[PDB]
Amino acid sequence: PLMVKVLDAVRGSPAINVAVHVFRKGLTTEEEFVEGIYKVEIDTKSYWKALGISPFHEHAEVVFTANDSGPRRYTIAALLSPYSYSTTAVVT
Amino acid sequence: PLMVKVLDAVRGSPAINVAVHVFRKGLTTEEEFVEGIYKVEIDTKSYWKALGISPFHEHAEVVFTANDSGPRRYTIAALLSPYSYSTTAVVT
Amino acid sequence: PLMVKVLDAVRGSPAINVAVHVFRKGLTTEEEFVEGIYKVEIDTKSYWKALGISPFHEHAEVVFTANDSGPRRYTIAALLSPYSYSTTAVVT
Amino acid sequence: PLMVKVLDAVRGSPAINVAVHVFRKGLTTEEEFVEGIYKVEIDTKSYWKALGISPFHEHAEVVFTANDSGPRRYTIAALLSPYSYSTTAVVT
Amino acid sequence: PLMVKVLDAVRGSPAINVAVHVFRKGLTTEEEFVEGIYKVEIDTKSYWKALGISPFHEHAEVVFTANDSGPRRYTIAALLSPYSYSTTAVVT
Amino acid sequence: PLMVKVLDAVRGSPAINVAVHVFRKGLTTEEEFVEGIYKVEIDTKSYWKALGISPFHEHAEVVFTANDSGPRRYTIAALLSPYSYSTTAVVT
Amino acid sequence: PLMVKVLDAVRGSPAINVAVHVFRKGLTTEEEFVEGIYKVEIDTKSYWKALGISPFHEHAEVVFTANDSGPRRYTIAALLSPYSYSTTAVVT
Repeated sequence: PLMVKVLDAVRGSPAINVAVHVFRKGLTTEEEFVEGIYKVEIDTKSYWKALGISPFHEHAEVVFTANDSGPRRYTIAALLSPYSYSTTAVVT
Repeated sequence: PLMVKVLDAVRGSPAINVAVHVFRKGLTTEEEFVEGIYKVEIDTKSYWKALGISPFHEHAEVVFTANDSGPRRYTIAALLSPYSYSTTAVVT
Repeated sequence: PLMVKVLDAVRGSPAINVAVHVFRKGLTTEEEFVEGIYKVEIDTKSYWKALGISPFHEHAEVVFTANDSGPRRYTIAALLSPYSYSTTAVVT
Repeated sequence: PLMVKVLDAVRGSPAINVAVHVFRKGLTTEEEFVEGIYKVEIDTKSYWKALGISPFHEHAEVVFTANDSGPRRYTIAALLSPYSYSTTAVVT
Repeated sequence: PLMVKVLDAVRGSPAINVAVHVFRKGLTTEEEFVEGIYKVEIDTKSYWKALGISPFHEHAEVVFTANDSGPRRYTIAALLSPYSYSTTAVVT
Repeated sequence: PLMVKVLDAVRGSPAINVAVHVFRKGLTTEEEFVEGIYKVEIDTKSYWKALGISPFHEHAEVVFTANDSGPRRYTIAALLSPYSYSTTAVVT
Repeated sequence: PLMVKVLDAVRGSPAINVAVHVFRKGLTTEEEFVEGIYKVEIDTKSYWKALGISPFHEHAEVVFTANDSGPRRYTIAALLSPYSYSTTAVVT
């Protein structure tokens, strides 16, 4: 008897992000997994990944140049931050 | 008997993002998984990925130049942040 | 008898991020795992990862240059910080 | 009889981040694990990781140059810091 | 009979980060573990990790130069520091 | 009968970070462990780690130069320091 | 009968970081352990660690130069120092 009870009763106006996971049981491999339930990615950069089997195997002169240089701006007042009866403001 | 009960009773006007996962049981491979349930990606950059088997296998001179340089701006007052009885404002 | 009870009763307007995991039981491999339940990544950079089997195996002169140099700005008043009856403001 | 009770009763408007894990039981391998429940990563940099089997195996002259030099700024008033009845402000 | 009771009753508006783990039982390997429950990483840098089996095995002259030199600034008034009935302010 | 009771009753608005772990029972290997429950890492640098089996095995002249020299500044008024009815301010 | 009772009753608004661990029972190996419950690491540097089996095994002239020399500044008014009814201020 696996019984899970979450926020059974609520009297009011809450701000919530419920996440309930009940479980009863190739160069890259992933199996039987839960990812990105609430994963906020901002300005995420992946250049060379999982290129493959025998990549640049022989006489492969490579010139990798990664330049992350820009007037970039990110302004998030509330990230994964539920708020009740409040005042949120990005004043810019 | 697997019983899961979430937010059974609510008295009011809540702001919520419910996520309930009940489970009872090639160069890149993924199996039996839950991804991107609430994954917010902003300015995500992937250049060279899973190129393939035997990519640039022989005498492959490569000149990779990744330049992320721009007047880019991102303004999100509330990201995955449910809010009740509140004031949200991006004043710009 | 596995009984789990979370925030059973609430009288008011709380700000919450509930995470409940009840469980009753290739170069890179991951199995039976929970990732990114609430993982906020900001300005995350991954250059060369999981290149592959026999990458640059023979006579492979490589010139890797990673330059992270930019007028980049990130302003998050509340990250994974639920707030009730409060005042949040990014004044810039 | 495994009974877990968290924040059973609440009288008011709290700010909380509940995390409850009840459990009753390749070059890189991970199994049966919970990661990133609340992992905030900011300006995280990974250059060369899990390159592969036999990478740069023979006569591989490599010139790795990682330069992290930029006018980068990160301003987070509240990180994983739930707050009730308070005043949070990033004044810049 | 394994009974765990946390913050059973609350009368007011607290600021809390509850973490409850009840448990009743390849070059790099990790198994049966809980990581990143609340791990805040800021300006974390990993250069060469888990390169692989037989990396730079023979005649591999390598020139690794890691330069972390930038006008970088990080300002977090409250990190993993829940606060109730208070005033938090990053004035800059 | 393993009974654990934490902060059973609270009358007011405390600021707390509860951590309760009840447990009843490859070059690098870790098993059955709990890490990063509240691990705040700031400016953490790892250069060469877990390179692999037979790394630089023969005639491998290596020039490792790690230079951590930058106008870097980190200002955190409250780190893992919950505060109630107080005034926190990073004035800079 | 293993009974553990912590902060059972609280009358007021305390600032606390509770940590309760009740337990009833490869070149590098760790097993059955709890690490980083509240480990704050600041400016932590690890250069060459767990290189691997047979690293630089034969004729490996190595030039390791680690230079930690920068105008780096770290200012944390309250680290793992919960405070109630007080005034914390980083004035700089």
